[PDB]
Amino acid sequence: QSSDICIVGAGISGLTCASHLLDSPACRGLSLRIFDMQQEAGGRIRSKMLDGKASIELGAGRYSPQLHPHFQSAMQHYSQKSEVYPFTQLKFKSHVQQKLKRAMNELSPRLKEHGKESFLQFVSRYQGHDSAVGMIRSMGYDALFLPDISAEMAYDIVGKHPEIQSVTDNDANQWFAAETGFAGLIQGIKAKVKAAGARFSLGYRLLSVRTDGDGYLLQLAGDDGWKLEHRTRHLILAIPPSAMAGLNVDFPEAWSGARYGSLPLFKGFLTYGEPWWLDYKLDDQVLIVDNPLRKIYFKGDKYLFFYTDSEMANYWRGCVAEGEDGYLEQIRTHLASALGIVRERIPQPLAHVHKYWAHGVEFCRDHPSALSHRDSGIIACSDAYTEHCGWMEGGLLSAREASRLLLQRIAA
Amino acid sequence: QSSDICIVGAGISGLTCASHLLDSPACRGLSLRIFDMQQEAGGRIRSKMLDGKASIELGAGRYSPQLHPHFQSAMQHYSQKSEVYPFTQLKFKSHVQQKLKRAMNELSPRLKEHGKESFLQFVSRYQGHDSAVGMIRSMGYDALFLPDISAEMAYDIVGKHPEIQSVTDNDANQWFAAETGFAGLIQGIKAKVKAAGARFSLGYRLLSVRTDGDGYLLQLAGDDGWKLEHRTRHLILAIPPSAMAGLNVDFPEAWSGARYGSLPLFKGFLTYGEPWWLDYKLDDQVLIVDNPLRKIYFKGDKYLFFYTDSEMANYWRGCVAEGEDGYLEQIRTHLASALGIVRERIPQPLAHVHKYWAHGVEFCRDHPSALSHRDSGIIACSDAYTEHCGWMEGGLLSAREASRLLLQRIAA
Ligand SMILES: Cc1cc2c(cc1C)N(C[C@H](O)[C@H](O)[C@H](O)COP(=O)(O)OP(=O)(O)OC[C@H]1O[C@@H](n3cnc4c(N)ncnc43)[C@H](O)[C@@H]1O)c1[nH]c(=O)[nH]c(=O)c1N2
Ligand SMILES: Cc1cc2c(cc1C)N(C[C@H](O)[C@H](O)[C@H](O)COP(=O)(O)OP(=O)(O)OC[C@H]1O[C@@H](n3cnc4c(N)ncnc43)[C@H](O)[C@@H]1O)c1[nH]c(=O)[nH]c(=O)c1N2
Ligand SMILES: C=C(Cc1c[nH]c2ccccc12)C(=O)O
Ligand SMILES: C=C(Cc1c[nH]c2ccccc12)C(=O)O
Repeated sequence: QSSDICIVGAGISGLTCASHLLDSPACRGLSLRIFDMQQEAGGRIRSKMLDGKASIELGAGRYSPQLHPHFQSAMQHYSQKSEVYPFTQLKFKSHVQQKLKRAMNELSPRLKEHGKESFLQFVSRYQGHDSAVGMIRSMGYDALFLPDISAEMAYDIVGKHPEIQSVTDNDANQWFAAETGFAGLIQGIKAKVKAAGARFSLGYRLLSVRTDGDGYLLQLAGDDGWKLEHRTRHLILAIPPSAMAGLNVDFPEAWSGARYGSLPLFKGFLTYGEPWWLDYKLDDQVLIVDNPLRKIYFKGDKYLFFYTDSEMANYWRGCVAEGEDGYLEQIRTHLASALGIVRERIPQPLAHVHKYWAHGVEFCRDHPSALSHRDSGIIACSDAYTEHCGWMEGGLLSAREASRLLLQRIAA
Repeated sequence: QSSDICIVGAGISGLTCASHLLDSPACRGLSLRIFDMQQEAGGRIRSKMLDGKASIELGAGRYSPQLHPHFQSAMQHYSQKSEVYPFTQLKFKSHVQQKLKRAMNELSPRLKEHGKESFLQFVSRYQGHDSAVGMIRSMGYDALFLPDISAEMAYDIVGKHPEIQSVTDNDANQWFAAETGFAGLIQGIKAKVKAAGARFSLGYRLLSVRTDGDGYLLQLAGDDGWKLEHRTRHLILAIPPSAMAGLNVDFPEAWSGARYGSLPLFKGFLTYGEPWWLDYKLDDQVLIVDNPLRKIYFKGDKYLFFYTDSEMANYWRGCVAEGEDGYLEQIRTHLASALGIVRERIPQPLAHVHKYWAHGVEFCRDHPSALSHRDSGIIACSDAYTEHCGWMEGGLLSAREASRLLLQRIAA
């Protein structure tokens, strides 16, 4: 139970690490072991079949070739078919939405000086606090209110999310989703590294790690309690900052000078006996509302879903904890108040699924695509270390840098 | 986020507790909350569908109406069909098996003065250590060799297990299994307590508990990380001693004067394209072998499985951790040597499932059917607190007493 190279984390970053490493002739003859505390690879990529009828994305769901060329290239590399992602339009702009577009354009020259303060305080410079609250609310992302989200970061959030990208004049970017779910890409990469000799040990959580001569000694625990020790010569931790902080490896202090934050996310998918929303011409439309649903998506004639973050992600999760009955009834109420129709005219769902991610988004509050432990030479890999914080593209960028660093260590 | 009565643990014990409590008129109008860290109820009762062709028992799998009258009463009370459990035959005892039968009989009077020493040392009085090892090994239960397992406990283990009960002249006891799996009983009890107003919160693990005036404050965590606080006036911890030690309740010192132990268990089921074992007339037979499989069961022409405990349970779990391929080739190697045939005359399995229980059996090292905390009044319910420690009957006995103690607290 040992290896030459070990990767902890079978998300898109770790699987892509193993892919680069196994493509290099420098790794010929070296064993490679991949761990993940979950029984299936993918991480924050989780595709599911809603009532066995349609494919849905409980995790990452959309991408843009203009923003994410490495992801586009990976979809092609593994012959994954893409489809148009329709939730990019915002023609029915409200007064507050048009006001924010104008305010952000008018305030942009002030980013050099005040770009580091919270987005809320930055927008408050336009017409006051109250006006800023109403403007920011109309974007549907509650993270924009948080004091740890600076003005610069918020311009990045607005300009990069398909529903609100027109607010910073990024209409040109196209958006696509996986025809069969991004899980097909995960499996394509897993099958690729497995065929190249990589061995997978799924269902094992890394608890601690120590230096052991020229290598490392890992302590893992299976999901059923089975304790396990693994010795390796090279170690990549393809896990996000929230997980790094639990391994007692002095993260982030001994890995970088930046600080890192995270945000919870919540998605709920509902399907019905009939596409009742067609009576309102809402198919392929997204509604942003000052309502706990926040963002409401109607996928053609198949289903609907909502997507929330920060305070509202916790709202729906706490609501879920009180029981599924009250949860579905709350959705019914908020759908009526959001669409302006009598609650009794909103039918009950035929089937539904929801997912809560305590750390759905992890972001840097300020450089290298991958990190090196000051004290041991372990490598850290995550989208949080790149210019694409919170996106799969960032995971691909980090994996490339992490594998380059390791091959450098190998040739040392 | 509160209740009058809270039960942690949705095994047969906790569910039975709720049934008794809800049958009492003193609980009319009181709210009942049931937590469990698993997403499904049942605990160590886990039924599954092997290749979608036959129901198997990854946990508890059989019972005897002579040893377990309360469990048969529950099966009947919930209209659960039973079927004959065939693995009771020991008609052609081997020399060392016959010798252990005679030894345990002759040494029986020595139990009063020496019954508390280890079974191995106790049996060594007959013909020495080597002869004792040969005899004990032929029972198929590695627990019989443990120093913590006294002679009194061993006599109970041999006389209460179907495969070897005839070694202590308990051949009269009948054995039965569930026609659809014991999960049908769990579902029956769950549906009943649910209809009576009990509300379930599955997927939540209790982390700590502290007194709060006349009630208690429970800190729980969902399987997705969601932190939850719950307040109750009356609490039952229907969890085993191993799970009690992980809490902040001063277990066991503040609950009883006895200590507790546990043993790991492992089951593995395999299905094939053909019932190849019929060529050897092994259907409905069980083989006990000086071989890592230990106990090999052939269920008619449907499937086969093996059952191990103690070091052999850990042997198979470590073997599983090294890879599925190595795990299945090891079974094939051991089946060949156990039947006296060549490895290549044993086909590869068509499908298989296994389960490792880190604490499959939990027992007392030496009285009340349920325990109570000295100060807080929290009640503890588990089979390990009864004369049937390690059996579902013990859970029913503990539940009855635990419900009794809680009702005494309600009416105080
Ligand atoms: C709801 C929602 C919605 C979106 C997104 C996320 C979420 C939650 N994302 C972001 C995207 O999911 C994310 O950027 C990448 O999946 C990150 O992949 P990584 O492999 O870097 O981490 P990721 O978190 O995916 O994987 C880390 C892996 O490490 C494992 N692990 C962690 N700690 C461990 C330990 N101690 N021991 C063993 N294993 C451990 C985990 O089990 C996990 O599988 C996204 N991106 C995008 O491009 N477009 C989009 O539309 C979205 N939308
Ligand atoms: C392989 C194998 C084979 C057998 C058996 C066990 C095993 C593992 N048994 C024994 C039988 O399974 C056992 O005696 C009872 O099912 C135990 O029921 P309890 O509800 O008391 O505990 P059990 O362990 O079943 O339930 C406890 C529950 O509490 C939950 N829990 C624990 N800690 C928690 C926390 N901190 N927060 C939230 N939830 C928590 C657990 O998830 C679990 O669901 C058996 N018996 C028999 O009569 N005949 C047989 O043939 C067998 N064979
Ligand atoms: C890719 C994401 C995730 C995400 C990145 N930055 C955020 C800021 C706030 C809320 C979600 C995100 C998305 O499609 O929302
Ligand atoms: C009911 C059980 C569980 C059990 C009780 N005591 C034991 C000692 C050794 C191995 C298993 C058990 C069984 O069917 O083996």
